[PDB]
Amino acid sequence: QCVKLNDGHFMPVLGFGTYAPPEVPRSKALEVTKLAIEAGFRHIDSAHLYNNEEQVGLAIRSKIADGSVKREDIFYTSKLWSTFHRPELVRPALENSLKKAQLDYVDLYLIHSPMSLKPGEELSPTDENGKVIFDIVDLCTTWEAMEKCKDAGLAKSIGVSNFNRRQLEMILNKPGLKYKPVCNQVECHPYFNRSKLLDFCKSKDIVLVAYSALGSQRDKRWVDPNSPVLLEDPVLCALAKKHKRTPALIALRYQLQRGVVVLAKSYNEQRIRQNVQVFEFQLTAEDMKAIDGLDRNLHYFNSDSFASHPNYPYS
Ligand SMILES: NC(=O)c1ccc[n+]([C@@H]2O[C@H](COP(=O)([O-])OP(=O)(O)OC[C@H]3O[C@@H](n4cnc5c(N)ncnc54)[C@H](OP(=O)(O)O)[C@@H]3O)[C@@H](O)[C@H]2O)c1
Ligand SMILES: CCOc1ccc2c(c1)C[C@@H](C(=O)N(Cc1cc(C(=O)O)c(C)o1)Cc1cc(C(=O)O)c(C)o1)CO2
Repeated sequence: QCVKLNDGHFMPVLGFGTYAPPEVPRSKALEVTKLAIEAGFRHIDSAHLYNNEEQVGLAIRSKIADGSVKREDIFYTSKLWSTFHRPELVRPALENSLKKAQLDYVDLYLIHSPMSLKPGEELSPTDENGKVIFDIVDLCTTWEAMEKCKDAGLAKSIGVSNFNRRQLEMILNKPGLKYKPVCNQVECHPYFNRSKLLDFCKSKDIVLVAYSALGSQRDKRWVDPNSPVLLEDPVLCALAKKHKRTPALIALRYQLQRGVVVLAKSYNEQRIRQNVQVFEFQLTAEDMKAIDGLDRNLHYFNSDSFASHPNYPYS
């Protein structure tokens, strides 16, 4: 199934997450994106940050060439990295992502994060103290540049990521706004279910897209190792045993039933294929309330550096 976006385009409600940490060779992104398409994924989530748009694009082209899909069957998302928020940098960044992926357009272009960073070639510009260097940019002007990308046909839809309510409001209340964001891609799972943000987005016809919906990759660079492991949650495990599914499938289906579009990363062929079985079963209303009770305001991504950013969304 798809959801209709507020610009009239459609987005598949299950997306494939493509990030893998730099210790994973890029050949793997090419391989698993092909497997995801083979399994039935049609929404593919990538980004300049991920250093994989070339491989993801090669996988899409290879599946088009063997007649598995057509380009119009694939919903490809890329994201503007935070060193490219200054408005004159936005369209060149998108064109660069398109050249690397060898695509004519993206289905969805997002502002990856509101936390602007010093412009330059470094993804993570850092000073002599090791501190990543922030930049100050009016994100309304970034948004104006995103809108020009949509008008040029390089992005079919535009949206944001990691925005809070106040940041969304800043865009929605912008004078002369042309296009609302179609979505806000945010961390969302049973330990951080974003019910308030979800209700706000629903009222504005903005789709919430959940990342780390399976509890994140627990990268030691971003995730406290003492944080509870989502997929070992005793409630999720009990519902998995009742439904003869897995905890991951319960976590994904939870999002689908509350009107959230859900991403799932896996670089494992069998788990990739497993995740598409989220469409095969339903949670009861009692099950959904049980999962609603798991919320702990737990954001897996927690960097203290970034907690000092003026646009940090969890302040
Ligand atoms: N906008 C942003 O700032 C942002 C931030 C984070 C993520 N994202 C996007 O969201 C994608 C998903 O989020 P994420 O990377 O944090 O990971 P995730 O989807 O929460 O998955 C976490 C881990 O779950 C495991 N997994 C997948 N299916 C499983 C299954 N059926 N059973 C058991 N374990 C399973 C995967 O390991 P295996 O690979 O070993 O299967 C994966 O490493 C990301 O790849 C990215 O595209 C965006
Ligand atoms: C690893 C590359 O090196 C860098 C270097 C600088 C840098 C980032 C990554 C990412 C930025 C960012 O915004 N994230 C982190 C993120 C997103 C994804 C993805 O898969 O999309 C991954 C792998 O990491 C989201 C976020 C974190 C927090 C927090 O609280 O820490 C909040 C509120 O949002 C910050 O700047």
